[PDB]
Amino acid sequence: PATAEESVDVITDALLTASRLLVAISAHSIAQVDENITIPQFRTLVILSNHGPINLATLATLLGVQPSATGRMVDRLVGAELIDRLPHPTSRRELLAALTKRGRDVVRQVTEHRRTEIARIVEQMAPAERHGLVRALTAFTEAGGE
Amino acid sequence: AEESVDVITDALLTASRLLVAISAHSIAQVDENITIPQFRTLVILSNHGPINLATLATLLGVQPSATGRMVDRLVGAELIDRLPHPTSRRELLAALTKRGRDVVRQVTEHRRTEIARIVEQMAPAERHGLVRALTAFTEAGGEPDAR
Repeated sequence: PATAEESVDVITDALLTASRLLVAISAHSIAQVDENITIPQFRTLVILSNHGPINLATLATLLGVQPSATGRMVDRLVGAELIDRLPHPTSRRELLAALTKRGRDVVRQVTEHRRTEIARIVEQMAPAERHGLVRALTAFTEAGGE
Repeated sequence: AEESVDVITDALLTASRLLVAISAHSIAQVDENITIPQFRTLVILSNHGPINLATLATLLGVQPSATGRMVDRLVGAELIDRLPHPTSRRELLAALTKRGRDVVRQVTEHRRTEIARIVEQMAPAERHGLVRALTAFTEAGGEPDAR
């Protein structure tokens, strides 16, 4: 019970602090695996894990980046041996990007750190709060973007 | 069986995707070059004041060698000053620079603007029981209020 109602402002403030705790969790996870990797780099890695081999055009669209800056960065990650480039089945031109075994290990290690840290925090919460938290973040995800 | 945990944790990896992307975007929009661990370092510094490397690394949950390296970088980028230890020591303290504080403030204000825009879109009917749950999350996680 009950609450309520809750104003935008108090909901936003609570979500803001929650967002800092999730960044803390991510920072811990990313740094443990790769202390140098950037935001757009890791996002690229996750995209490829989630969608599998895709052309640079498609990658760029999902990244929200210009195709030109995507090529440069893909190349860096190729040099870090996290991404391979593959011929299309079969276009000219393109050209598809996919994770190396290494790229895959990066994404899965970061996830495993995140879930261990989350689990640790969740153990400290009452079962009813845990459930309420899933509800709260799901509702937020539903509302926008959406 | 139980427990699981765990099932909740999994539901949470999925449920938190958006907030995380919004957070990551907000950092990236102020400085293109700052990593997420780097940004967390700055937030810890605004919350904890000047602290030494051992304390920073522990609060970050990152290995000290790597922590030391990312403080060096942030020093190079004028976001962090190294200060003398108040008592004895030997070890130098790390603290925010004015520009450092602006970065933290800017990223925070921009993320808040995106969050509230999305909160305006939740039906008034469903605006119940949200704060309680979120607050329990941050208390359990030890995260200070944003504010």
